Amino acid sequence: EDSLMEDHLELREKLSEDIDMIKTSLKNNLVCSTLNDNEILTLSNYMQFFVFIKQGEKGSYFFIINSGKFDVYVNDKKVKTMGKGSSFGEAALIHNTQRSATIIAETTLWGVQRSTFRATLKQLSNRNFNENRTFIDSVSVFDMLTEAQKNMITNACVIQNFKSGETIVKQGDYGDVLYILKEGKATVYINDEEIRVLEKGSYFGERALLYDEPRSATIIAKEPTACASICRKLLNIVLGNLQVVLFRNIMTEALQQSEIFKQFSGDQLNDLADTAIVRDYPANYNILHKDKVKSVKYIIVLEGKVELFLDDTSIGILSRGMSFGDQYVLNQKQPFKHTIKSLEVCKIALITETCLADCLGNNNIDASIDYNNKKSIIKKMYIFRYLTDKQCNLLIEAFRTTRYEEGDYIIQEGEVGSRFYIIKNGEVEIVKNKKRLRTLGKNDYFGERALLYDEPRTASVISKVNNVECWFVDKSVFLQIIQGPMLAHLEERIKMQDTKVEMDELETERIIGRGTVKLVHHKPTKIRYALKCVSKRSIINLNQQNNIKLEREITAENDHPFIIRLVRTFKDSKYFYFLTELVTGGELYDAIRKLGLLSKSQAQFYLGSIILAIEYLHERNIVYRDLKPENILLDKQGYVKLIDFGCAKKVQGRAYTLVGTPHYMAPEVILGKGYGCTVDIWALGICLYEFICGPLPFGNDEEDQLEIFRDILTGQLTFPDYVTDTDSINLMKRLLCRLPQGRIGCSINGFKDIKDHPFFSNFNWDKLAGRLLDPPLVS
Ligand SMILES: O=C(c1nccs1)N1CC[C@@H](Nc2nccc(-n3cc(C4CC4)nc3-c3ccccc3)n2)C1
Repeated sequence: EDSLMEDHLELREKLSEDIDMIKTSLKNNLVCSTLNDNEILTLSNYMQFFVFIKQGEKGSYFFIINSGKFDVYVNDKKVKTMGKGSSFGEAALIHNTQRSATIIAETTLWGVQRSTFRATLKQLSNRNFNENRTFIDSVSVFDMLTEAQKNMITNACVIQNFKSGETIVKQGDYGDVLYILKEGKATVYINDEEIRVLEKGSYFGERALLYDEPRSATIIAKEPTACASICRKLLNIVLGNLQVVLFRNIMTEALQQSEIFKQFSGDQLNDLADTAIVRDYPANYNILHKDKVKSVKYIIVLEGKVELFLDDTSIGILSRGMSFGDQYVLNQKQPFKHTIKSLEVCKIALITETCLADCLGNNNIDASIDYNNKKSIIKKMYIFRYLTDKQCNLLIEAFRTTRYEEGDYIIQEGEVGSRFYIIKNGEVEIVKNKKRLRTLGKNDYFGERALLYDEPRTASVISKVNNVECWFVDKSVFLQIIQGPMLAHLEERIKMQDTKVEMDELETERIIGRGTVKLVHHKPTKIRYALKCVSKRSIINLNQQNNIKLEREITAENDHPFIIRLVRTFKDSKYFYFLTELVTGGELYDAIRKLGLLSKSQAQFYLGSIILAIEYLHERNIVYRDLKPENILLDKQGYVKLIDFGCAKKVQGRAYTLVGTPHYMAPEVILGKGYGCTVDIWALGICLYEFICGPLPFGNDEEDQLEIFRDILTGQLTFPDYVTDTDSINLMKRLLCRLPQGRIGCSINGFKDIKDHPFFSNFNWDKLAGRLLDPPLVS
């Protein structure tokens, strides 16, 4: 294919003229029409020369015609002549393409292969991101940004290049842009006077991100100069407001270092930060003084420095992010004994009694600590995690205390249990058929199966020591709080995932998909499963050895109600096997077939379901990459399951490989300058459009993969005349924002912006995950 093409090569030193004409062709090209004159040049210099071209076979080469004329016979008969300036095999730069059609020559080509093309974009992109990220770490204003936030604003960087003698900023102008010099040298002028010279790693415009004031200097490139630039406009979309995020981060970091506020939820600490009174004080100023302090119980320093005293005795100096008042937060009726005096102009966060009660959900701090440390534990457990907040709150207040002494059988192997236990204090031994399995301690849990099943306990639980306290809830209370569908779900899920299964215990009933997916019965238990069989030989032959390892890893650790649950894997001489739950509600496509165009409530249900599944994967740094209705089943209750984890990757910085279904692939995948979890939120938009409008919004009626990609890249997004709902159109437009930086869901707040969109105003996210909503369709 390409082997033939290499014969035609010749080493031709590109003159000034040639680095011009190649620049034109690529600038007027689907994939290259948004690359800097720096990247177009780097690509331009990688172009091989060819003396002398294609047929109908697999091809990797993109050509820019130099010298002669080239006839393009489309169906084995002349279609059109092409001459100096023209290009062809555009598709080759995207993906391994079945060629457009044969192209003989009449009477020089510039050339490059896909592998070399994608690799150059990759190396350029990674190099540029890593440089910008290191530079952002040298800008002190961004110090209190989280790692995640720093990576987000790195994407916001725009490269700018400046000819010698070209103004970067003018004194008096109202710029909202910060510049970091990547290469070259600028002169700083103030009132037309030469002050100093900026160099590589220099930066200015910090104030321009925070205030709306005029430039204090004119800065002019002395030699050719490249800058990284952040605009306040883009920073605001990505972060919301820089100063607010910095002060919130300072406060939440401090609360996470406190031995009192440590043990509280991430939501509660964000409430405290967001609700805290923030005040400026002058220098050498008494802020808090002994008896004369009222409702203030805790302070965090945001700026400057204060000195803590107890009567006359200096205890220490608090600077940024340091805090005081644990004993006052614990004992809010005890008198304030300490003094706090500013050592300089400072900014302090004050947390009051009212702020503590409003955020920690109780007048009584020790009740709040007790509530949360019970909540933390069950919230990490599958069976409690997806209960509504009402159901959760009922379960937590149902917990009572009991005590045990060294050697006491808390549970006895063989007995019918009714109780779930959490360890308040002490250590217990778990013993199954006389063999110690493990020791459990403070905050560990046991016995949960008694909630779902009337069965013999499988192990004893024996108190290891005296003075052992457990919280307990009886199943009668759990069974009152829970409702039919969720209980059926848990009873079905836990039984089938914990059954020990051997290959000899399985028989096949029918083939489901075709390697092959079989419907299998476990003979001893009569439980049904799906079994995916992948050919060992087929995997070795497609160098997919590393990829199947990574599929098992991802499929294994998935534990979400709206994602397929793996039971275990098998292997023999010929196959790898996946044993999963059997999903029996058919395909999502069966549902939209029967239903037609979805109403707002049916669309809310299916998109919202998918959003919760995708949010779960992103939280564990997985990008799904193949989101489409085809890849979603329904269970017997009408709730969804994501099934196909072939395209899924753990995210190690930036991904670059082209994977997925062309109609659903995000522009940033196609353009090859790198992508992350964002691509799944683009696909979310393609899915919603299908749901409401009916057809796909891009390349709906196109056979040619290339014309699909063009429509995704440049096509006008329109709606049919029967789609008028402002909130539906707005959510779809924002999801199909081509630039991932300004796409909805893709900023600091993540999926919160999608969940809180007006499209979902009447939509109960708790009731969805809790299986309390009526689905669009059942069975
Ligand atoms: O609705 C039904 C049925 N109704 C009554 C009896 S069976 N089915 C829908 C598809 C089948 N259920 C199912 N459950 C889980 C996974 C799979 N499944 C299907 C596919 C097709 C090939 C793409 N792939 C899987 C699968 C199975 C195991 C691991 C990974 C994926 N199928 C049966």
